[PDB]
Amino acid sequence: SSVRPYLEECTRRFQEMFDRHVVTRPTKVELTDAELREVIDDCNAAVAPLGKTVSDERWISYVGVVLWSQSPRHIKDMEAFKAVCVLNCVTFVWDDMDPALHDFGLFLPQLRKICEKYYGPEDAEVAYEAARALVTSDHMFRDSPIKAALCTTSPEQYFRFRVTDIGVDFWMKMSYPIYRHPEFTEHAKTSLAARMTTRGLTIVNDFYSYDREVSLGQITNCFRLCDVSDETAFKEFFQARLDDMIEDIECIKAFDQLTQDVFLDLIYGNFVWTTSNKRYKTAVNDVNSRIQ
Amino acid sequence: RSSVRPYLEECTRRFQEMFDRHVVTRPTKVELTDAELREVIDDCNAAVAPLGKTVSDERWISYVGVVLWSQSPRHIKDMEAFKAVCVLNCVTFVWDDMDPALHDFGLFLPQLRKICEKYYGPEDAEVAYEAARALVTSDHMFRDSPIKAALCTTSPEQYFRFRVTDIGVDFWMKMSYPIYRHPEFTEHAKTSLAARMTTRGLTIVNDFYSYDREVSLGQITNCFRLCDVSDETAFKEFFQARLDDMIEDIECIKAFDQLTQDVFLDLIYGNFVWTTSNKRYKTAVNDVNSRIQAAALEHHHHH
Ligand SMILES: [Cl-]
Ligand SMILES: [Cl-]
Ligand SMILES: [Mg+2]
Ligand SMILES: [Mg+2]
Ligand SMILES: [Mg+2]
Ligand SMILES: [Mg+2]
Ligand SMILES: [Mg+2]
Ligand SMILES: [Mg+2]
Repeated sequence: SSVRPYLEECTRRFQEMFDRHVVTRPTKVELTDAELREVIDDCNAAVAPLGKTVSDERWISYVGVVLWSQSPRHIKDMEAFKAVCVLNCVTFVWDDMDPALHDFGLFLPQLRKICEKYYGPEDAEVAYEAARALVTSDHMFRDSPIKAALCTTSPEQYFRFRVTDIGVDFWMKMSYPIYRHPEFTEHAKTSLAARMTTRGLTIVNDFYSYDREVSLGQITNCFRLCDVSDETAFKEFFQARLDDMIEDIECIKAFDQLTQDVFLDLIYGNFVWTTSNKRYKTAVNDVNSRIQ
Repeated sequence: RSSVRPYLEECTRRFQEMFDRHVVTRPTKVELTDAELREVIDDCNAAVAPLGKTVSDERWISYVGVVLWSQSPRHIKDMEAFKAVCVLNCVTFVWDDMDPALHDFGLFLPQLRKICEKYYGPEDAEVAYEAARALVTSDHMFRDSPIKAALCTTSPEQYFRFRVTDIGVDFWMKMSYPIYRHPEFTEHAKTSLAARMTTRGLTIVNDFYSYDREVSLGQITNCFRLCDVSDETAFKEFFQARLDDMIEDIECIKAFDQLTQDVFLDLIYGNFVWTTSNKRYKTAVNDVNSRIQAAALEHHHHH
């Protein structure tokens, strides 16, 4: 199945929601040519031991989420920003890989190397533990009955799994040094930051990555909880997901001004990147194909 | 001055009937030797001494009973880690019960690190310490926060999201995995999936039995404040929805590997057994659960 017949209307509805509840639009970070090459060279070095090449185009597709979904008004540490570019991208490769290619002995040291290059010692350990936890989770839940149970039971069980699985807990734990903002740092470290933003990131990603995922047998997508071929059921389900995003956004507005800017730029930036990037244009292309 | 007292007997029976149907295996209490209990209590007293308030042996024993009842003794391998959880649980319970004027991070964080370094190896000590630091910092920073109000009053979903950290269950998991030395459990503890799976089962039970105390102290972190407890129909509807939440989580817990699900279910059910037997939840204000207060004239010369 596919959600293509709903693409135009659902995009309009997401956009209407953002226009009313978030208003401020995300802004894209411009890296210099030098900066982008440093990021790509670090990405290539980290995945090369796994034996698969990743094209410059595929790296630029992956990196766009970081470019669009941070909070430029508040950025203090551009070395931390580059780290998030690299770490996001290389864990994206692992997400797209056949688990036969997962080699922890070769990859975990590369993740440590990245963290120690860009962060102070304490932040490096926090970022590295979160990266290690994410790639371990992605690996251990391929073909797991736990994943089946959490993804097929209810939206609540599913989003609970996604706090880690989508990578948002990792994101917050590698991004707080960008801002050096004490309250944001605490919400990152308790994972309240990831929990506040999981549904807004996941409902958007799930809608636009559905066609790819169902074609690959991937079950981690909330729209598989409804019959997408039943337009009535799909619309009621979609509305319930919009309601979840709105409630989260309204509660995010209770956080301090800087933290809420970061959280909302993340959710909205992810929507802008997702709806423009080649990764989500088609189910199988040269930036999203399974790495085998 | 609202209360769930009229519902106490029926709601206890309904929780018990749920456990008898869905969990079955009863929790079992760990017996510590006298020396082990004294080691724990001595470490608890040392850790809280810098904060300046005496804690009786009776109060420590009240706090420690949750660890004695809600771990998984079939699977315990590291009793040093188990003693650490006893101590860490207890001393963070004191912090939970304290007025925030008593909260001295400069004095207390080193004592948390000392406990962790005594009982865990170097990596585990860092994980337990960071989780302890995160919890006590969260408890303090949310005492008067608009964020806590928003999350606690909006919906059950926002509320249980706050409680993953606030009830202390993420801390519990991150300090408890060394007890079991079980790879899968360790991973679920470190992603917090373990905490997320068990939050509702712990929090719904705790909230029902701690409501009367919490309302009397103006504490808003309780899901039963989302309903009008004086309206029997509204209360029973809300209570039923919370039981459904517990049952859905328990059924998905049973998809985890056998040892991990044993530990998660012993935590949820053990907490219920301790909560429904312990003096801490028998009345709203007593000498094991009273607010630990800073005296306004602590500095006065007539002391
Ligand atoms: Cl999947
Ligand atoms: Cl409270
Ligand atoms: Mg994935
Ligand atoms: Mg994927
Ligand atoms: Mg997806
Ligand atoms: Mg309390
Ligand atoms: Mg508390
Ligand atoms: Mg309570």
